[PDB]
Amino acid sequence: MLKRLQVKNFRCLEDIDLPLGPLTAIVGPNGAGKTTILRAIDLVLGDVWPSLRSFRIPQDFINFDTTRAIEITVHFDPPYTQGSFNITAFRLTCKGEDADFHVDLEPLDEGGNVPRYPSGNPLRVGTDMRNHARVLFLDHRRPSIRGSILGRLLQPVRREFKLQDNFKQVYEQAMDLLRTEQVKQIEKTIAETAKQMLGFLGKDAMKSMEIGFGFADPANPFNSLRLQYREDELGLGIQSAIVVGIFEAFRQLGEKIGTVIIEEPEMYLHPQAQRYFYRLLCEMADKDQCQIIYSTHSPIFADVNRFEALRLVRKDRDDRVVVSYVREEDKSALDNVRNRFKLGGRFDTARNEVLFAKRALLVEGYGDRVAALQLFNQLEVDPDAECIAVVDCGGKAGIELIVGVCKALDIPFVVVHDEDVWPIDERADEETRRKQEQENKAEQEKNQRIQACAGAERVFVVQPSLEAALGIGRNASDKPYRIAEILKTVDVGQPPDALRPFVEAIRQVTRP
Amino acid sequence: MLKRLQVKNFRCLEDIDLPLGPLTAIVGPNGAGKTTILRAIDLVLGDVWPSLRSFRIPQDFINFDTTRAIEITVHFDPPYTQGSFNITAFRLTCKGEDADFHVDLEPLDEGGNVPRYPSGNPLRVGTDMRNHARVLFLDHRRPSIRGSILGRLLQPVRREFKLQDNFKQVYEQAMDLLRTEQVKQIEKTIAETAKQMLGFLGKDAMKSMEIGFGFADPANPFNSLRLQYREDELGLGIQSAIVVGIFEAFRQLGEKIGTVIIEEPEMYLHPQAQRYFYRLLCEMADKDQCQIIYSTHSPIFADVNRFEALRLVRKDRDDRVVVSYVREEDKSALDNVRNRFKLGGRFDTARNEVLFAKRALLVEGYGDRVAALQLFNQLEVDPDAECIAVVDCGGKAGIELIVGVCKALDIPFVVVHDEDVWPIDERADEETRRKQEQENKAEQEKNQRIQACAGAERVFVVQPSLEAALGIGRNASDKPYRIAEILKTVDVGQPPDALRPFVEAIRQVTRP
Ligand SMILES: [Pt+2]
Ligand SMILES: [Pt+2]
Ligand SMILES: [Pt+2]
Ligand SMILES: [Pt+2]
Ligand SMILES: [Sm+3]
Ligand SMILES: [Sm+3]
Repeated sequence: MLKRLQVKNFRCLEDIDLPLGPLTAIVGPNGAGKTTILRAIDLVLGDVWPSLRSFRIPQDFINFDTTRAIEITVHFDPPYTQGSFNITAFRLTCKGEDADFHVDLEPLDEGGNVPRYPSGNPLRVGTDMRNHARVLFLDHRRPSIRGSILGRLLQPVRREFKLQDNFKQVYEQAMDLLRTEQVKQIEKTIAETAKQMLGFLGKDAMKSMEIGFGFADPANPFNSLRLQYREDELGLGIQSAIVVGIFEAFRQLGEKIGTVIIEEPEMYLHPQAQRYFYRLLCEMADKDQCQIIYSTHSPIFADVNRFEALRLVRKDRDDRVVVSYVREEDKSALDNVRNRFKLGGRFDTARNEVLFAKRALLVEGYGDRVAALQLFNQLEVDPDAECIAVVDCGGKAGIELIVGVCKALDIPFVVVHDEDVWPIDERADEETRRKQEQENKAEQEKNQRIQACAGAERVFVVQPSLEAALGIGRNASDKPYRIAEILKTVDVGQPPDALRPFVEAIRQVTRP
Repeated sequence: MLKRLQVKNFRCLEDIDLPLGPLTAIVGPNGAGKTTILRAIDLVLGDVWPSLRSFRIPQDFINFDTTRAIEITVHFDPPYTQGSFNITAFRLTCKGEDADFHVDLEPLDEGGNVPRYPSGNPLRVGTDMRNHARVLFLDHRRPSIRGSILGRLLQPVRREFKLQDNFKQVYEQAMDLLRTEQVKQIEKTIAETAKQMLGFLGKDAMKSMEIGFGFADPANPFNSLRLQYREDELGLGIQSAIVVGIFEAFRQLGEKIGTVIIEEPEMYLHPQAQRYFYRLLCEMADKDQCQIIYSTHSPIFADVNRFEALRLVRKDRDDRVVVSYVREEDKSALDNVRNRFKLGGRFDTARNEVLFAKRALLVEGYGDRVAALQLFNQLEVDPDAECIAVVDCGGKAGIELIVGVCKALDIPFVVVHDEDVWPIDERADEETRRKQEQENKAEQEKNQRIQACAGAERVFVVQPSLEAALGIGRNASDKPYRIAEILKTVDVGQPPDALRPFVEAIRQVTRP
């Protein structure tokens, strides 16, 4: 599998370095580098040998510069053994001094050096070596489909095939029904003309070449097989559905298929089908049957609970592309937080919207979101137009989790939550007093952990709780019409003292 | 045929407006707008219906702006009649206020307005209307080929086809040799999964859909036919040769095929094959059998004698794309100059290099070029590295022609030529004296015409001639070794007075 990508001076990617894992989910705004990361991988490892014909000069250089060298380095594991060399990466360079540019594909060892022979010449990247690490690229290709993707599916079929001779005779029999006299004269005009054009190259005989009409190589028929259907946004959805079916056949066939890159796996799938596809891709990645690298705009394919997969790509104040992800050092602390949330917590795909927003307001629960959005409306802010995600995190442990992801990804955020500490009723019985004390301490610990990960300047605490600030019963705590009519009597100008941290949280997350 | 293209705010094309003719040859440096012109036409008239899915937002807006509206207008002739409307152009707009963008395809009448019905609603662009003007786009697609290009070739074949029933039974017979038990289980997994993904859309039955393997629609087999060969730069050349063969079949079939756009018709063809292809494209355009619009880097496809075809595209001091061409007003004067050159003049493809250069030095003849290039070498300038074309124009009338094209195209240039006026030998006989006088006046007229079109500040005159300045005989006037050894004794520092206009011409064309 691919392990790491380095890109220098390629289109919008001035300098970038990101890890790659069994599932790599790449998110970020349009034009901010997302697709260019994928194209850089395809340049080195796609099915066209990297050469000067692979680049647009100067289109592919930063600023159309060309005094800078394009450099794409792809690292992988396990190493490729060539004789006495173990190669762990390829480095594709395109540079030049005007006006002769050139590209090199160099092999690199564990230590980042190009091995050389005792003769002193460097080791060059050969066919077997590059095909070692080749990737399937599913870009938006989506009444028929075909590609190296289906080809890889049929390669166990193409193997045990044993009726090649019979197929040739039936195939030719069918081609003869097509070869009208006019068809043959059209074919002869094409083939004779092409051969004359080729003759100018001087390479002869060359007269061994057959050029004609047909719809398959009868020797290797499974190389022209496609999926087809009878009968366009409808057509596009059908072709997306057939792709899901192809991947479902892979999973049942169990064969390892290596590295697949997908531009927007969601496209033209119903959300329910996107859920089915994502679950399928995750099973194959986790089972170690392939590696999936993709760009996505869908919160169904960008799961906050799988935070190791996340790469967030965007341009900084200076139009410099920057990639964010959970650092290795930090994975274990966030994983602990993910586990604490899984005890009693429930997962919610809607929370993944945090990954697509300019800014996030993190709240505990459904009632808090309803109240937040009504206050937005009273402050005359539309959170959808401002790309502010208001995220129901599923309680305090859930907030910790989303905070840790936002912190690791450099997503700006504000937290609001209740204090949930209550004075002890000195008249209650021993068990109630003791349990109140213990609950207060537990809540204080949860409040302190949120403060430690978010920072205090990003956290607003409603004392003792939003329910108490609103005067709202326990029954009605989540009824939107009840929350709305209470909040409609409040004055955003001077929100009550109890309610003040809630509306100030919304003012902070709104502040440009 | 397409008549005109207007592009506003699309990628690098801030504002541009160019005529389109039966042959349109688009030249200019890489990234300077050449290919973007072609892509803009394809957006409106390619085989994908223009919609919001056609654009990259913000990638396709100038500066990734999106506060500006993309506008592509394609004009054509003859008009399309829809009921009582005559449409002569389509206008594709993509704009929006964040964050909902949208695209409109509007029909336009003779006067540039969108017709509306008595109801007041505008006329919309329908299928038949847009297909009226659809273009074949041959982009770099180049062991098999296929596209709407071959499809258009076979459409007279697909017509008179009458063995559909027999073909179905032989075709299925061949598919049965492939359908192993494992193949059928793979196919059932694909089809059942795709149908389940489609079922989430709610559209039912939908159970009428057949999804399976195959290599043709047995009902319409000529829609899956391809050209193939046995067996990659060699492969790329073969596929280019097959394209030439397809166009040669078109010319023999005589059917009109409308508008074809080609990205770099030269690519992977031998120069001799490029000459064959260009001649073929010109016959079809002149015979009115199609319209060819292409970008090119080849002087074989960009003929200075066909100056009406030329469009030169480049970025000005400010990175603003500017297109140049011979204006309508000016065509008749340049055509007169082209005719005067055709009496006794000989054509030379090498002269087309003027169209690809940063600057051109225009000289009369072969001996003048040799001398120019040797002086470049003595001035320690490499004209190839500086993109200076030294152009042998074929005599003074030939210089007029190239000057007129360079002037119309805004190519910077310098002219050097001989005066060729000689004192009359008062001892000669009457006929020689009279002929000398008449030749002097003829030469003076030719010298004056060059001065009128080039401007005097761009013209250097060697008095009486370079041969006389060099002291070189008539025999040796064109022998490079003789010219070189004479020039090697000259001092670029203070070239003789007779030679001075020649070396000063070279210093001017070299001056940044
Ligand atoms: Pt980009
Ligand atoms: Pt891109
Ligand atoms: Pt461009
Ligand atoms: Pt481009
Ligand atoms: Sm609460
Ligand atoms: Sm001369």
